[PDB]
Amino acid sequence: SHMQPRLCYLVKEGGSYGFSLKTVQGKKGVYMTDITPQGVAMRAGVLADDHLIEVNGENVEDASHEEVVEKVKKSGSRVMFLLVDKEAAGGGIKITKF
Amino acid sequence: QPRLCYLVKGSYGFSLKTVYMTDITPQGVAMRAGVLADDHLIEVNGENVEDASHEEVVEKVKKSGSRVMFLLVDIKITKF
Amino acid sequence: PRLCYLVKEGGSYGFSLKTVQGKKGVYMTDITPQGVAMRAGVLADDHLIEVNGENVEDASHEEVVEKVKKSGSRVMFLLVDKKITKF
Repeated sequence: SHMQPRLCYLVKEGGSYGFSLKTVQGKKGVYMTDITPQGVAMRAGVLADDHLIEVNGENVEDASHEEVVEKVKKSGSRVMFLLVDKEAAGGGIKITKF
Repeated sequence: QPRLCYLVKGSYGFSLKTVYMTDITPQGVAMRAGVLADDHLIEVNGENVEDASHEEVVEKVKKSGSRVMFLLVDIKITKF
Repeated sequence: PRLCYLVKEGGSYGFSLKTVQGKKGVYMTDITPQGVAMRAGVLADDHLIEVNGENVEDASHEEVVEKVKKSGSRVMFLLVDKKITKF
């Protein structure tokens, strides 16, 4: 659930990075999904429903699905992501103990 | 196994539930089109709706108006 | 709908209140195992409808916190627990 993002460096192997990018209804930017077991992404620390903040140092928080795909395709055989998890990417939560 | 159902309305006598059939009104058009409770919608008017949302499938049915066909059985994603 | 009458044990009721950005309502969370709230039948993600007979459906996190604080060592909740289109 952390407010400490992950830096994940992926090198393509066997023709695939082992992730898919999706959009989510009424949410900005793009998200990881379909993290293949033992694939490059899972091995690099990528998590399902991670939210992409940066691709190779470039902010993608406000980018379209297509923009991010292009950015990742332009990267070729290696790519770096700055990622925050599903819980960080959700709406803020206030909790008071009683 | 899949059935083709062609419904002519001014109501159809079924409800969509999340997509699935439900509220099949006794002796109505959907019931007598062959529609059964909890049918899974595979297609509407030839278009697959297996991965469709509730809203998407609702608008597709409203869009064909007074007549509709279902194939029944009793978001962007890019892969890298 | 459950009506729950809670009495503090060791200075705690064994629940926390939660609100989420984008979501209307105040909710129960963090129900301490075998605490007061758990023993009164309170459930995680219960939506608060009333506190001591005042509706709090439109109320802020902080309004509801104060309302619970103000009844002291006992408090009552009205609670409810956490698509079809016709053609």
